[PDB]
Amino acid sequence: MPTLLRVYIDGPHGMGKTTTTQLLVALGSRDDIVYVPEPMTYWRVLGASETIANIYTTQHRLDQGEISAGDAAVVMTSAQITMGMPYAVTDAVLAPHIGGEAGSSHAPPPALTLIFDRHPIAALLCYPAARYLMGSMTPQAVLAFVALIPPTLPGTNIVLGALPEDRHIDRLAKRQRPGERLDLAMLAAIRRVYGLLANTVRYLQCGGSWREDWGQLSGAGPRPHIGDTLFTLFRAPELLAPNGDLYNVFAWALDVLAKRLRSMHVFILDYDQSPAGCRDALLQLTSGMVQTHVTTPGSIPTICDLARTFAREMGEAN
Amino acid sequence: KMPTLLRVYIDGPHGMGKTTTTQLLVALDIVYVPEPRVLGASETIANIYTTQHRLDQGEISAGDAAVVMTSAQITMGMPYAVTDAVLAPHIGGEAGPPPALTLIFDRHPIAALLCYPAARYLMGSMTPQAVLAFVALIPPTLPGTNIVLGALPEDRHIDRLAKRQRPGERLDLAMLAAIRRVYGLLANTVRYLQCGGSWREDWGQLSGGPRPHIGDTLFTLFRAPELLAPNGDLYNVFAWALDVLAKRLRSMHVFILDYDQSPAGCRDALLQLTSGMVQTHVTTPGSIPTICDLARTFARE
Ligand SMILES: Cc1cn([C@H]2C[C@H](O)[C@@H](COP(=O)(O)OP(=O)(O)OP(=O)(O)OP(=O)(O)OP(=O)(O)OC[C@H]3O[C@@H](n4cnc5c(N)ncnc54)[C@H](O)[C@@H]3O)O2)c(=O)[nH]c1=O
Ligand SMILES: Cc1cn([C@H]2C[C@H](O)[C@@H](CO)O2)c(=O)[nH]c1=O
Repeated sequence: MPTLLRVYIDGPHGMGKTTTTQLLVALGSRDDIVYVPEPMTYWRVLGASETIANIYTTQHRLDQGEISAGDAAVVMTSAQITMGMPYAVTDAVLAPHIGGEAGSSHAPPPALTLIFDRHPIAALLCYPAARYLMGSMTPQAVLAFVALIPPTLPGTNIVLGALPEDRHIDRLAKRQRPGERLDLAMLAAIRRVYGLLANTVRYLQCGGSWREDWGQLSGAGPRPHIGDTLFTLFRAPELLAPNGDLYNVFAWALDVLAKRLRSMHVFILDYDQSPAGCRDALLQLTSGMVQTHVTTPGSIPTICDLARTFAREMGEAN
Repeated sequence: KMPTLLRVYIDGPHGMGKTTTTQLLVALDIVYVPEPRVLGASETIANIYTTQHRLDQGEISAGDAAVVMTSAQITMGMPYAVTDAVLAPHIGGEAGPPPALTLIFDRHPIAALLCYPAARYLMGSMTPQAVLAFVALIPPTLPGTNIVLGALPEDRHIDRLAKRQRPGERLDLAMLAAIRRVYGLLANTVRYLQCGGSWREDWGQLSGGPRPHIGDTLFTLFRAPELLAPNGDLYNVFAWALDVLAKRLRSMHVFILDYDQSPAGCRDALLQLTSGMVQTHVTTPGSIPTICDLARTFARE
């Protein structure tokens, strides 16, 4: 009955997302805005040892032809499960607290705002999809992940980043992070997937039916072409039955994708500015966003305790 | 009122007579959603059994086995996970007239997302962190989730596994004991939770009304040192995964099928078990039509 605003800031790495969310949270209150960070200590210590290094080394060895596609795929798939775990778990313990649409739009101020560094679909859809484009994951495994994306509840606000390629390359080339290797092909792949993601949500919200438009696959705003959405990635010989039809297991995975993305509220944040500019731009975007009621009166303190515990335990140390 | 649905998941360890029994019962408003290789996967089952063998011989490391088992389990789970995800919107609340439709499933998503991963953990070929990642991905347990688990003396179970060719499989008695133990602990866990058990309250009992001892549930598996801080406490991320486990399993209705009899008796036993199973309503008048459409299309492949 108190209201909740949830805001997931996501998109390609290297844009300044992590900075922007911290600056926003810093704008004060503490008792009514909390940050759920990238679970770096999960990735690097708790779930497995140095998963980030494992990911970039695995692609490097593939690129150098030191390991096969199949061997790259099993390492990448398994690493991506480690990557997604904290997100999946958080979403699962949060879900029963989330009630109906409240409004924000002409509604009062949230009793609590949670700013997430990334949504579950980052590790369950977007990075797996980019790794597919990089030759280190199979499309079957990507759809296996899709089938496991948790139900999208009301008030799922996703903020995705925009940045010119040239500035983004520059931002990545300056960035130094344990185990990451500078890979401009992966950059291109991940930028593309998140572009497709934005288009997919618009497509679905404009009443798009991927089954209606499937034959059109070949090679804010108006309705996008299915070829500009994520559906375009899954018209691949490995998934096609002896008749050009998608095997039913795969077509159902795409139905799930549509059911998971359609309910999302997407916003685009311009990262081509100062850290404080990015913060205030984000601030403006939030005022209009969809809030929800929570399901119990003790829901707010519990959610707050969850977020702070998560941050302390899995947020970057040292 | 919307028509009623009965969902029945035939699960438990492989090699007990699952498929035979189900095929027999169906051969008589009743539809079988059978086992999915599935859609052209490079025999995952072969790689699973080969990997464990290579591990047991010291040909590959624990870590190497772990990446294969984790990737493999994702592949094995997909058919069940996708089936569950598309059916879910059609499932309404608990009802209690005969069901307009009975769906018999070959397995529940927990087999690939919990039970087999946990058995591989016991076999040293999966990390407990990966097992808890699969747990975190178990779909919310819907109303009327009836799961049938098998009872079979181990020696007869061994005979049954040996009775028929299984391409890619190796008869592994340690794995057989592991999957049997896991399913045994699954049944005890459901009873523990239905009896009001709180793993957080009982956790201290692993270090030394009526319900199973926590030591006889799935919770005992997760006292794994990989999951613990230097002071012995479970990390919150893993503890939250266990809260999730509790919420996934408590709602399930478990029925035990004695497989230690003739195929006819097994069929009959299974039918006997349905009288106590929980039915639900569907959500739309068109639901039954589309579910039968979804089960038919699933059947072709
Ligand atoms: C889901 C999952 C599976 N697996 C592994 C386990 C398996 O090794 C393999 C396939 O797993 P499956 O569950 O899809 O199917 P299967 O293991 O092939 O076998 P099932 O368990 O589906 O059925 P059964 O093996 O019981 O099938 P059935 O052929 O009926 O029984 C075996 C033999 O017993 C006889 N039989 C059947 N009923 C009998 C009875 N009442 N009395 C005496 N004999 C009986 C039959 O004639 C047959 O010879 O993959 C994983 O590693 N990870 C996973 O997540
Ligand atoms: C969330 C996520 C991040 N990453 C990478 C890209 C960035 O280099 C780093 C994010 O901090 O980890 C993945 O490879 N997979 C994922 O699922």
